[PDB]
Amino acid sequence: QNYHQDSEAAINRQINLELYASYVYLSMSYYFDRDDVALKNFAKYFLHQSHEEREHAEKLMKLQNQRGGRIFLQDIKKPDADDWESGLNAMEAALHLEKNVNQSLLELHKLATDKNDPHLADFIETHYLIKELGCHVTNLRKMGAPESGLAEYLFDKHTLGD
Amino acid sequence: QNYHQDSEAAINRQINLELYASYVYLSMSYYFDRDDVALKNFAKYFLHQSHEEREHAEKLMKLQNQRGGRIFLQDIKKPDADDWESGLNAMEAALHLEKNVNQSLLELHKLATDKNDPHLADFIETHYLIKELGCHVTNLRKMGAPESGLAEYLFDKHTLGD
Amino acid sequence: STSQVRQNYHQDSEAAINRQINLELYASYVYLSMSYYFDRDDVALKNFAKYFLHQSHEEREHAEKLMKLQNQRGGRIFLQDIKKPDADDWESGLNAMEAALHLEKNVNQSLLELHKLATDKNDPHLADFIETHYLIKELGC
Amino acid sequence: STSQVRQNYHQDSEAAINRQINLELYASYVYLSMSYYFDRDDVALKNFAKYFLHQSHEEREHAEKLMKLQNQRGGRIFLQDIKKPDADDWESGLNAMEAALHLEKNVNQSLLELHKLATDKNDPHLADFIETHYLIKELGC
Amino acid sequence: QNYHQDSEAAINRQINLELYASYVYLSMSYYFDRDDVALKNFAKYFLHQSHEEREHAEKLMKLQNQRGGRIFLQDIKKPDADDWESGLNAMEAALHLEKNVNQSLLELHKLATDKNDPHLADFIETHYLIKELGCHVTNLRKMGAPESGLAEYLFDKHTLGD
Amino acid sequence: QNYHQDSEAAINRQINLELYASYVYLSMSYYFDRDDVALKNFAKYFLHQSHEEREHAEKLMKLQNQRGGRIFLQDIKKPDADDWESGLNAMEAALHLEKNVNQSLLELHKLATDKNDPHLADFIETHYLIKELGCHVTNLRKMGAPESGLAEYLFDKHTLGD
Ligand SMILES: [Fe+3]
Ligand SMILES: [Fe+3]
Ligand SMILES: [Fe+3]
Ligand SMILES: [Fe+3]
Repeated sequence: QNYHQDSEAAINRQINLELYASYVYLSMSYYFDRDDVALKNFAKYFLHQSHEEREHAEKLMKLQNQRGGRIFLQDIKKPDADDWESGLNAMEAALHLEKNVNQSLLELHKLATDKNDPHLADFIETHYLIKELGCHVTNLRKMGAPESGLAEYLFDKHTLGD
Repeated sequence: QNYHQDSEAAINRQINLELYASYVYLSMSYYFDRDDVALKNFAKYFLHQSHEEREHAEKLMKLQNQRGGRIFLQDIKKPDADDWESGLNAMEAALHLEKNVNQSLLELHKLATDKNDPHLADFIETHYLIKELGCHVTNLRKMGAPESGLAEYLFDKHTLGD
Repeated sequence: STSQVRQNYHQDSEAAINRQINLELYASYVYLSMSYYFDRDDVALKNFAKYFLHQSHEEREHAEKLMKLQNQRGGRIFLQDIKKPDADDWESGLNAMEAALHLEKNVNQSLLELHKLATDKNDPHLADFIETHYLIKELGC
Repeated sequence: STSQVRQNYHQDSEAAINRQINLELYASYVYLSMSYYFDRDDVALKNFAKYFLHQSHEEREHAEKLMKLQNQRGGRIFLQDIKKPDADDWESGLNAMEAALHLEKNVNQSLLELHKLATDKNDPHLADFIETHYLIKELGC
Repeated sequence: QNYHQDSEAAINRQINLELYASYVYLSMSYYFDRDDVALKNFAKYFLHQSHEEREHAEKLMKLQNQRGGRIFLQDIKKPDADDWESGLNAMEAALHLEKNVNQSLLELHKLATDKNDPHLADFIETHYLIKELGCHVTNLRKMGAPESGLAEYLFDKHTLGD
Repeated sequence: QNYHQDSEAAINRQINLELYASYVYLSMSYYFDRDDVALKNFAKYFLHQSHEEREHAEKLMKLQNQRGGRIFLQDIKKPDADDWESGLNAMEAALHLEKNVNQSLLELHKLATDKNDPHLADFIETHYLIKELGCHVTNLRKMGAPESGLAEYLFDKHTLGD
């Protein structure tokens, strides 16, 4: 039976995807920490996200062990950008990223379903950050970002500062 | 005497008008809940209004029973819009709506007066939301709405967020 | 066009949530009618007035959760007329319970067809939402 | 021949109570099957095991009250086979809730046809018994 | 409308029927108080019944007043027997009597129903003593009554003495 | 190995036998609840028995699950009688029934023994009701049952009423 082989390879792919995502948020957080960007709450938002995604990876690592599989780590690739350009662009990038992480998470779930396997730690993690990142994107665009730096300043103070 | 017949038909029309209004505010509230609109306090404002107007309907239903009339329900028609376009337009629409609900409420009152009938639950509900909706409309227009999305963002944070 | 947050949300699922919203609003209307019938002095059954007013507010609260879900998933809410509740009398407290039976009967059945649809389309998010929403409607406290 | 206590108890009412007794026994059987399914180590849903065992004992207790009524009115109990519950698996906890839905659906509908029958035959004793028995099944605590 | 006239005549017939029944149980009770019958618990059973049936009459008298009708009393006829012959025969007679009282009680109920009138004090009093009197009859016959005086002695001690 | 297949079929047969027995006692209990039989303690005796036999079935259902077998239910057949004729005959029928249930229970035990399998929930349930039902049968016959209805009346009061 190919299943426990597929099942642990999928979990292993997902572990690397979550560590990758944690790495992207870390990169974004400290971009807003730069003196020429200097948006403190944009930096806190992404840093907190960075820690949540590392927690997702550890949860899947605990899960791989509980199912008797073998954790197989890979390189954590660098993000696609060093310069994230703007708070709008970073939120757009976080939205794209979460969608892709979620898509590979549906496939993990469609593997344990579609092979009759309850015990799907997935049922807690799915789809909640996506709408929030989309709302952030929407509000920044309506305010005039990224051309308007006043928009991102005030979004940092009013939405992400609460 | 035609009166108790007119009196309960009027109360019955008003019940449906209040349920209709509650339905409009519900529609507006969840329009601002959309990810491509994403104004949380606009959505809370209209939702709270939606519940107040349902309370008005129930008060008139209790009143119809206390006067020995018969409650006669009708279809609650859908609002005129699915897309309310902007926070300004929705406030303008709420203002138009409250004026029309109030006008049919004066006629209910000019029926119990003008036919010598105290016991007018109306004397508590009349004219208070209208000036507030007008002030909201005025402030949004002065700020630059609806072309300026910065205006509605800040109005949401500063006026409706208090 | 398409919502920027939409992902794995079938157009049939979106349309079925929109149908379920109107059903729950309708259920709220029907329970409200019953509640103010038992409030009549003809009838004066306060226990049944009290209980159908509570069910009216619960059904309307369930509709709003379905509306919240539609937006969270990037679907678009399309509201329709809430049809009048069909009978203004309800006669006895047991003839009302019978009407409430066929109504809760069709609302819960609609939720189970929603669950089958979410399953056929491999939408675990939708399925899990419908499941708990259904167990909630059915197993209070 | 005829019971010395029988009075105003139509032969159709007697036969319908005998049908309802078997239905409630059957409902008790079906709930018991479900309960020990969720007790399997495959499944291990103790909340659903606990709840369907309680419904099994309630349905069997309701059958005995119908049997008590049949004797109080001078009818004669005639028992039939309790048919096996149809499916031994039940798959998921929600596919069981769906089966429980159609079952409670048909049991309650049978009680309402019993009430209509008691009304057509001017049996206020029977009608009032079915009414409270029905509100009890439906409004616990 | 003939109804309030029929409704109070029915209540008036029922009042006299309950007083009649109370009179029959009184007669039976003190028959078992005779030295040549001498069954103390048969006498307590019927006496208690005698008081319950007087309470039924008073309940219907209170009801007639609450409905704005007029109480119209009649002669309370003597029972059909002075000598009730045996404990079996008296129980058989009580069974026949309760059935007849119940039958005129269904007609009272089929008058307020069948003329759409809730407020039927009847819904508390109907059919409960009948099965008990039938069980008593059954047990006495199976024991050997009325030829066997041992049967009625022991029934008095064991069933009616508890 | 045929064993776990035989072992769960036997448990499955026994489950249906206990539910069957519970059904027989239920039928007997409410026969003595009839107004023309009217023996209250005969009805309590069999009803209590009816509940004990349902508990036996559930114990074997719990056991089937603990052993990793599959519960396979069948029709619960109706008892052989609607009219149980007399308290003597019902006790005789209960005695015959318990003997047959016990015989299929020895075979269940001679299957786990005779195939070296401790873990025999049987060791708690075997042979205790049989002697009691036989004593009841003996006493009723000596008293004059079933021709004598005095006998069953007094047995109900003195033996089953304690
Ligand atoms: Fe993640
Ligand atoms: Fe209003
Ligand atoms: Fe009476
Ligand atoms: Fe047993």
